[PDB]
Amino acid sequence: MNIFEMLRIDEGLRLKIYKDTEGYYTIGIGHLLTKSPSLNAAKSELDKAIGRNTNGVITKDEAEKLFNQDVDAAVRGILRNAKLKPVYDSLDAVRRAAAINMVFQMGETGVAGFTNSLRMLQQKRWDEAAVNLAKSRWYNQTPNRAKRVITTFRTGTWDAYK
Ligand SMILES: [Cl-]
Ligand SMILES: [Cl-]
Ligand SMILES: [Kr]
Ligand SMILES: [Kr]
Repeated sequence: MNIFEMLRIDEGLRLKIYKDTEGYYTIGIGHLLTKSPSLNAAKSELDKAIGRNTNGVITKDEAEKLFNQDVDAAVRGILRNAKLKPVYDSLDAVRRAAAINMVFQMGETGVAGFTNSLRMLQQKRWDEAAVNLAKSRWYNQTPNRAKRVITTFRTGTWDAYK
């Protein structure tokens, strides 16, 4: 397993615009198009992202390309965030994948707000962090996914994903 497979499991793959868990226009492997309620808006951003007139539909290859860019950007965002970087650099490879997952889902900003959880992770107090991480909107809104990522920081293995 790795970050790509992990996220492909959590996000799914849809080739037509769809609404995510928050009701936002998305396509592909969890590629958020816009927070606006306008479908036209969404179509416009899609076309812009892909470079053609898509008419709200994309190919598998195009979804994968957006996915690669999105992972890449998620990593670079962590490395660029003064609050995130130190934590991320202190983690083992498995746990780093979990941190990327969170960033991809809620943004760097969003993650950067888990102050207490971050320090616990940095200190390697796994169970404690796991408990603190679940005390969140994130966890109450998408509990199964949250549980998978949480177990991953807890154990440092991919068990949640097998
Ligand atoms: Cl884009
Ligand atoms: Cl979920
Ligand atoms: Kr992180
Ligand atoms: Kr976190």
